[PDB]
Amino acid sequence: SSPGIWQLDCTHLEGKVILVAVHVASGYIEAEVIPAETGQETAYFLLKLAGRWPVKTVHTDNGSNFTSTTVKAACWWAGIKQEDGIPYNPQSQGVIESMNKELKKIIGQVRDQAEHLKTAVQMAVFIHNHKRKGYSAGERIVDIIATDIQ
Amino acid sequence: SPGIWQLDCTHLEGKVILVAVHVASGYIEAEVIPAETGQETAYFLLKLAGRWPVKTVHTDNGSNFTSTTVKAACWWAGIKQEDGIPYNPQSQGVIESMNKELKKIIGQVRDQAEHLKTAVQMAVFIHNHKRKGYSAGERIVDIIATDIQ
Ligand SMILES: COc1ccc(CNC(=O)c2ccccc2CN(C)Cc2cccc(OC)c2C(=O)O)cc1
Ligand SMILES: COc1ccc(CNC(=O)c2ccccc2CN(C)Cc2cccc(OC)c2C(=O)O)cc1
Ligand SMILES: [Cl-]
Ligand SMILES: [Cl-]
Ligand SMILES: [Cl-]
Repeated sequence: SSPGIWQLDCTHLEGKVILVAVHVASGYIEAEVIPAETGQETAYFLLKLAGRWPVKTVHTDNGSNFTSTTVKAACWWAGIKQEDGIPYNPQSQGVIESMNKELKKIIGQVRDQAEHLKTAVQMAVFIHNHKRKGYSAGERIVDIIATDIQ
Repeated sequence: SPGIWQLDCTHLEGKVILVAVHVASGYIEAEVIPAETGQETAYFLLKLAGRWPVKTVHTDNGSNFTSTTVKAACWWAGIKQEDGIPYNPQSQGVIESMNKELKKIIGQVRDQAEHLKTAVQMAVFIHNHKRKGYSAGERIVDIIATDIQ
């Protein structure tokens, strides 16, 4: 059910990991900076996400997070269906690749406005979610979910 | 009213829990920090405004109202920074009640995690999903969607 479907995505910058959750139907994102991708960090990130949005399904970003018992436990706790992230639709690869490139571009555009990478990443999340393509991703997610509630 | 949020700072286990409440719905976001500083508050508001359409923030105290770093974050994120004087006296009570409820939920989950931050996010989850009938999470989405249309 597409209002509740999210995709995890892991990218790297400045020797750190940027963990991203994408709301598939809207393109809305949440993101955080962590030193390395672990099951515990991924689990915590998903717990945060599901407290904020009605997360029904998460397509994990790799096999390690799919396998992780801690991630499975977080998904159990938060009522999330944990699924693999095999791109059965080949367009998905491209969309995520394109998103990572866009995010890194925005981070470069703001990078001197903050000392810490985490701040620049949150500026990039802000800009991404507010950009009108006409609706923004932030508007699209709210509309999609509200329509589903009604 | 769809865009109005209130900051709230409470304490547990020698740490600070910073909360943003969406006033019209009761929906919350929260984080654990070692101490409330301008920089931590600024970062928290930047995160919030990237996720929801934040028009106005009523700050939790005079130090965050005064903080140039907080003012800068509000400028950056397009937020109107306001004071938190409870002109409506019922506001005090509502926030006091919310902190008590949150601490109660944290106690109910506290042994399910080592770290306080995990327990706080469990409490955020439970609070936002609780039906009182809609949940706070449903209310915020409905309020904002109605405003967009
Ligand atoms: C989000 O609120 C903002 C408030 C003001 C600005 C304007 N930019 C600068 O003044 C600046 C520019 C370059 C280097 C350092 C600075 C000053 N620092 C303190 C900004 C900063 C604040 C809060 C948390 C932070 O990281 C946790 C950081 C950081 O540096 O990453 C940006 C963001
Ligand atoms: C949200 O994902 C969950 C995964 C599993 C559970 C079930 N509870 C336990 O297994 C447990 C219970 C008590 C003490 C330690 C633990 C094990 N730890 C590792 C849980 C944990 C995971 C991720 C991040 C964490 O903090 C950053 C923590 C933490 O302890 O705070 C809850 C939540
Ligand atoms: Cl990925
Ligand atoms: Cl890694
Ligand atoms: Cl403090």
